[PDB]
Amino acid sequence: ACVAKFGPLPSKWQMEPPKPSCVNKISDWKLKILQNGLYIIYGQVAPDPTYKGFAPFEVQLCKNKEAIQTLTNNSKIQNLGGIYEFDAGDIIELRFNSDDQVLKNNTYWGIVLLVTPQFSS
Amino acid sequence: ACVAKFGPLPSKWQMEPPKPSCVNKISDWKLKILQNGLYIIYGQVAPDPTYKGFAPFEVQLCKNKEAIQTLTNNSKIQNLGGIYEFDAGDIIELRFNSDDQVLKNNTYWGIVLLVTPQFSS
Amino acid sequence: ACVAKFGPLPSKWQMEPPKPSCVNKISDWKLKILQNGLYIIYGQVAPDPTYKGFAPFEVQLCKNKEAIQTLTNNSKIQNLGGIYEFDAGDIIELRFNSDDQVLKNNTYWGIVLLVTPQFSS
Repeated sequence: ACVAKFGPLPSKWQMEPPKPSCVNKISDWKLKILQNGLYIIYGQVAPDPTYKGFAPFEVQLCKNKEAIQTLTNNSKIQNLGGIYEFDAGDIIELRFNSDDQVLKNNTYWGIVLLVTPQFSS
Repeated sequence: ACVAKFGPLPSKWQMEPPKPSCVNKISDWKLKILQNGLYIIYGQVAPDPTYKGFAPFEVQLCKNKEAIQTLTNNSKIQNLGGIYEFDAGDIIELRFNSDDQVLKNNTYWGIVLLVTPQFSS
Repeated sequence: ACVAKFGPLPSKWQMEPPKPSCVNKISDWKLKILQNGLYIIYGQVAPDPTYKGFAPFEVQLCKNKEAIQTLTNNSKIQNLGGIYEFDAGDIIELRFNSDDQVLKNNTYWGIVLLVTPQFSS
């Protein structure tokens, strides 16, 4: 298999196998797809109920800097999930309207390679 | 593989294999996760269009007594699905605002173990 | 494995393997389930931002002519995904409120057979 998870802090990128064929970590919360195919994304976003800043609550799962999912409920932990066809070179990341509006010690996301069809490239 | 389905009535828990490593049935609509890992949940909730009771329509998929999904549309059969990381000991159940507001003979839910990453424990 | 994808145009049905055990193509955007089991559906719906017709924007994923998902946002590409238990003979299709309100050259859907439990038949 090929799976990866970022977080929750203090854990960073956890890849199985450690140098997987399907993805490459770029930086915290961000990876690059290496293998064309169908991927399942999962995750958990934990709002900080004591947030004291300016930003509306919003967490975005992004593909090449564009939000493919947006989570906007600040009252509960929200789970995310999806199935997507990705191309080699696609950049996938979880982005926060403010770092301070989530509990990073209870927030994570990951990815599982499901299949690699010829039609995905 | 490791898969389980409850219902629709009169079927109860259907586990494959019959004593699976990944989950244990507890009672109708309720199971316990035995193996840390990534699970896909699926299901179908069929409202009873002749319900005559007091409760608003709501069906909850719950993890340790907390709703991780809520279905509130009483006009159509609703499908549920999700991908989740669960821990051994987690209790997963489908809960109804009223037993009488769903057609249990057309309502079911189940679970499929997808992968068991080291990072899930 | 057993996977299929329709589109985006000019690609039509792409099945792997080419004559798969699990599904049979019927016509553009439409297939028939041959094997009882749990399937993951995925897809992408690209609205045409220059649509000049009469219909409200709506794209339906249908099972036996009934919409199991509806996509109604004309402002962005929308991804679809779901996990479903299907029966042999079920007809699955993507249906548009108007052919002219989507960009068929950037719209596709597909299916992956996940497992074939005895309880699915």
